[PDB]
Amino acid sequence: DEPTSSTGALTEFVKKMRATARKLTLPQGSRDWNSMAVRTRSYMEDLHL
Amino acid sequence: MRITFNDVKTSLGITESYDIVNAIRNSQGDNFKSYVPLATANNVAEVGAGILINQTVQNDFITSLVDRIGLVVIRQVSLNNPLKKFKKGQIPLGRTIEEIYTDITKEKQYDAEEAEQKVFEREMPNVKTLFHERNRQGFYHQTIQDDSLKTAFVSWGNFESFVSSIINAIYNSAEVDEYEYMKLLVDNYYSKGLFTTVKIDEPTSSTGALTEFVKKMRATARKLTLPQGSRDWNSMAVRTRSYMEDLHLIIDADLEAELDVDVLAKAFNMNRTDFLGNVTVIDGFASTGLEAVLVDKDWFMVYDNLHKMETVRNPRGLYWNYYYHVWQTLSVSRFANAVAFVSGDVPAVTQVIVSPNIAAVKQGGQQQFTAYVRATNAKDHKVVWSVEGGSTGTAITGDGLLSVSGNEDNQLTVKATVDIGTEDKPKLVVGEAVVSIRP
Repeated sequence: DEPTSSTGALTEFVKKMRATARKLTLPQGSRDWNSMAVRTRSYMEDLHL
Repeated sequence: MRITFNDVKTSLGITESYDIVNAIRNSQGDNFKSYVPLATANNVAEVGAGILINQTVQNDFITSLVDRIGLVVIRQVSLNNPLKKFKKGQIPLGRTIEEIYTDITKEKQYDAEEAEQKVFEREMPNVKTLFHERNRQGFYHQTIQDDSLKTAFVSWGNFESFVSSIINAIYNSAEVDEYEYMKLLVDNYYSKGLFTTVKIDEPTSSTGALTEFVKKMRATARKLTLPQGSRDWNSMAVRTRSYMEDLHLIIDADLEAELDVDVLAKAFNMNRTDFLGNVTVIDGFASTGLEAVLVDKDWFMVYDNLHKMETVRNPRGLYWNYYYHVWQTLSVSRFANAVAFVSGDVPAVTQVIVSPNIAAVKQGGQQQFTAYVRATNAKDHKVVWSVEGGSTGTAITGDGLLSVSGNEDNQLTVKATVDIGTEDKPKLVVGEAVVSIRP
């Protein structure tokens, strides 16, 4: 919604970012995070925000 | 020689909000009932405040005798300025100091066809120079009459202490004036809109208080520290960067107290929310809205030329004269980042900067000008270009292209104007540049 609107919004943004980062590097991979829809996997040390 | 004073009242220059004696006497059952049992309260009220210009008083027992002085105490103070760390070395010879900066260029795309007849064309480098001059020359003069002063004391220790008090006071005055001049530098810099102003009194959250100002300061410090630099934090609008170790934050006592009470108290890990620069504390600023000033180590350009003392003696009048001469140059650099954190009401646009301040063109040449508007709000303002040279045939285009008529001879002034007020009541901020004619 708005990270600067309230402290709850910042916490929700942090929650969403952490969840997305955790599910990006799942060992089985996923095809929900790229424009080519290919089953691929990322690594925690190769993720830049 | 006999100086005397008559009928001097105990209450000389006091304006009482209320009469303590009357308040004690009346108002039964009030908070003043505690002083009712005190029998000798009127004398305490009359005398305890202090007496200026005393007179000889006879004791009550024998009228002939006179009450004498019981104790004599001498008060002495020592003062120094906390901004002395911001000075540089001394320059013994010369008066003017030059400062030169070179900005960056602009990119052009690759065009082989266009590159046929532009091999030997010129692209003037962007350079900017500014000058500082000596502007402070003062002296402090004090006289001492030992023989005429000997009659006011009965002990050599007190006499010598009082004598040395004047010598101490001379240097105390020197330090105080130096601190006041250094503060005046910042005040004058703010008075001309040369600071990059940041408002810290507009939280965007439902509960944005107690953190908005510190968030703004941390964000501004990081933006200054950013490696790629920016043109938005200096009054010369040149692309430059600063460093975290060279950032000094002059803070107000009220704002430091606010920080310590609010942020640093009810928050663990104070290293994650403390200030980022080197904090220096002063007793507030003379400006209405000024709260904090973030500058670079190179912002200050204070130098000292002379610091000396000379004494002379008048033997006919039997006294000594001391002169303390201080010569200094006080200046600031426009090429360094300078942010002013302000918590009041400020104008929408504080200044307009024309990139080439000084130019020299021929009678048939053309010049390009760039206008940078320093605005305190997200609103975008439009500049209006004008030329006040006078000669016909000279006009400036809306984008900032100035053309010179074939036959003319006079200095030209180029103005970029921004209107921030309402209708039928103009409020104009004007940035000016000067142009000379080569032939």
